[PDB]
Amino acid sequence: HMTDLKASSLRALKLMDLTTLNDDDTDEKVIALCHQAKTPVGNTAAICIYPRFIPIARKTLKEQGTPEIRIATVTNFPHGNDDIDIALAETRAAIAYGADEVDVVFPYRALMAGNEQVGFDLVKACKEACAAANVLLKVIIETGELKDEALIRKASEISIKAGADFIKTSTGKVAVNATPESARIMMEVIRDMGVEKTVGFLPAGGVRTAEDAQKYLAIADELFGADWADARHYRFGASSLLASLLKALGHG
Repeated sequence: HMTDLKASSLRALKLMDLTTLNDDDTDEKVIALCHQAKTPVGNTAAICIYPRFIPIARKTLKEQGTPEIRIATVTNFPHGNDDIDIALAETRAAIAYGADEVDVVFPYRALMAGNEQVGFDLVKACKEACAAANVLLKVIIETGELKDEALIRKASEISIKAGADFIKTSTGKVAVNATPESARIMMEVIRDMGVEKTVGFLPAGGVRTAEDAQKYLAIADELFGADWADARHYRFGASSLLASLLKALGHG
């Protein structure tokens, strides 16, 4: 019996960036994550791990026969500092480790203090390294710290102009992360700039239940139609969502 929640949940699974970003992470925990990404109904789109775990994750994904699960990682993370040289070095290392995708934190505090240029320059530098390596760049703007709609829009706009391939709400590491309103605002920037073809969206942080995921896909489908949200244009950034999706699908 198909239901809206089952349909949304299978979509969300296939769009997931299945994440572990903890101080106490180890190889064993990343190997387990890789195995969790290969589910009875399909694979997640990606995993998201700290850069040092990329080589062991690649090996694990290959040995279980799922080399098409992408490996994402994070840089300038979680603080979003405004030192471009550091963010770039971290991005270059992520590429060297073997990342398929890099999620860089935008220097949101600098923007809040009136500096629009440093976020442009930081994202552009990281984009140039990634592009040269055929690596996608996601930019985390930290909506829960920016707070104000105008600042969410501005950070989104700057990031897109600088070359972001995705805009991502949050690190998951601050008190407020993805919200439906924040998602709507960011997707409206994509719409307003006419960059639906080249920029994707990622709600991240605190997305824990199948009903939560459903709320975000509903906004995407309203704004861009139900075919837009494929893996190049949409992901769920989540550490603690998959079990709920599988339960909604009857693997729970």
